[PDB]
Amino acid sequence: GDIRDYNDADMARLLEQWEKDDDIEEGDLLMMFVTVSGNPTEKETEEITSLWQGSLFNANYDVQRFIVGSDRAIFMLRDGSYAWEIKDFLVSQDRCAEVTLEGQMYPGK
Repeated sequence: GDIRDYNDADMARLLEQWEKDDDIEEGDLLMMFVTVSGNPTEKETEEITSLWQGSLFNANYDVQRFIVGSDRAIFMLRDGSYAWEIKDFLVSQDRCAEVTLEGQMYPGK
């Protein structure tokens, strides 16, 4: 055990907002968790996510990214067309990033 506390609690609270916004859009009251470092050293996630920003937001993708807990960087996709494309980019890396979807995953049933 270590850091998972922010994962469970803080991701729940963070995504709950996105849920409620999507609900507000529903008119009544894909996203990815990427384990990159697995190490609390924010510096790693800083460098790497910096690259990811300069890459993804350069080709203009309907996505947003939050860097909390160097274990996992979170990426919310409003468009899932390039989902496996961004994922591919993350796994295409030297150290390779570990990608998992929010809630449920279509692969790995």
